[PDB]
Amino acid sequence: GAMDPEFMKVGIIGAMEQEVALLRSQMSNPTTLQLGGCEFYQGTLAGKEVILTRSGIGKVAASVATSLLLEKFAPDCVINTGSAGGFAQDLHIGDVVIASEMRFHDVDVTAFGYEMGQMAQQPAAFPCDETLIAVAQDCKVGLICTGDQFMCKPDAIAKARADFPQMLAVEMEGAAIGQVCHMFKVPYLVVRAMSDIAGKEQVESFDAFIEVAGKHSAEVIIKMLGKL
Amino acid sequence: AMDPEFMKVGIIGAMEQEVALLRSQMSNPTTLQLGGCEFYQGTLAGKEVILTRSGIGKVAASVATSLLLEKFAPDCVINTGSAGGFAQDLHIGDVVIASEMRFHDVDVTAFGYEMGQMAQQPAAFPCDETLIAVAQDCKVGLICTGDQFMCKPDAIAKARADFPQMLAVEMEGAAIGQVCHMFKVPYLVVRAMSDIAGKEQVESFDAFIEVAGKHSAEVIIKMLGKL
Ligand SMILES: Nc1ncnc2[nH]cnc12
Ligand SMILES: Nc1ncnc2[nH]cnc12
Repeated sequence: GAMDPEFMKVGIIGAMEQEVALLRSQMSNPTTLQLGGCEFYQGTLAGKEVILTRSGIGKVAASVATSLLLEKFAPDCVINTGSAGGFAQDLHIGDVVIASEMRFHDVDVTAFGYEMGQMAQQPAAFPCDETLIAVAQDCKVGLICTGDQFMCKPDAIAKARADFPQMLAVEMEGAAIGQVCHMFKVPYLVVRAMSDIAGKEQVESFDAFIEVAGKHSAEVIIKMLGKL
Repeated sequence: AMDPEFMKVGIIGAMEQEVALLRSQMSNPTTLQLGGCEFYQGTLAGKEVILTRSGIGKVAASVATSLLLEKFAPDCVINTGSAGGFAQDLHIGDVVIASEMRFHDVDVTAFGYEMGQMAQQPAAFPCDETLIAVAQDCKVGLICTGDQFMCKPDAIAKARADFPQMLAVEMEGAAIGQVCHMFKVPYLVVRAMSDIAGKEQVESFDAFIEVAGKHSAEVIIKMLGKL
């Protein structure tokens, strides 16, 4: 809207090909840069200058990709798109969650008095940018947690639910992207779509619906770009 | 020559206590602040080095290592610092040279990967065999990495059962190894023990982090004379 800040160069990150393929196919003559085991596609998409990033899976790869995206291309914000596992009551496959904030669910330095999920020298949560959140809303909103585990065992899900009763979904990169953006002081947002639901044949669900999750998340991003 | 030479050496430590001696023996270092990390360039014990203060944990170490590699392109990366000891005959102040790094907290085994193996990565990140030999001339084996301070009994027991040959744990080594794998750069992790599994690890850590970080860094300084 008129009173909102502007974002002239948009960085977009997805972990897997299934999460970036559609977005890439809608870019105009994209340049490709291979670096650090990641890929960066530079060009125009839905009327915006963007750098689309295929990061690889997990906290470390996401961190590499985001570091290089920021240091080499300096976008004005970062949007993470992709798939996630649903925890909240009324989530179904393909449903979209917009993160108001990211936390790590597997970080534990509580022995030194940090909150569960809080990394030393870091805030306990990484809030997504107030403008980006509202733009996504205009196109559920809440906490998504990140960890380097694919969560499908009853004990793991129960513990995560106990540590984070308000967690709506789980995935493997969003809070790493948020921490890197915090360290560079760059606005970010995470949008994810459910490829599987906690407790419900999650391996087979993920294999079957990763592509529809990646698609629904990417469609949201395309509409967001239309409004930035 | 035909010698296995590393001309520009990256060195990375998580905390001020792990890098302070190294920096203090550098000849008029230049300082750069980027991505929440610090990079000091200069000469040290005769060698061209970039010393990096990364911060704690996998994400911070990954940022630090990826910036170090892309902006400075060292010929090898050596990680130094403190760790928690699991091996039977390990004690406060003992040094461990990593043969390879693994993650103890990564679990995508539902998709067929080994325990500790992240999807799209190798199960383990072997340290460069030349760097290992140099370090030895100045225990050798597996160190595991996770984003947790391992002191609760059930967590120590799970890690021991998952990785029976794990000698020690810390919070950055395998991330550094993964980034170096992603960039194809040789690396090595060297740690000194600030605490031992099962033995008042919080108080031990606070009391021994300074001297353990110094001990590890002193190995590194020895190494740089022979590289
Ligand atoms: N169940 C799950 N756990 C972790 N990351 C996921 N991404 C999609 N589904 C997931
Ligand atoms: N017990 C421990 N767990 C994790 N990282 C450590 N670094 C030093 N001691 C440690």
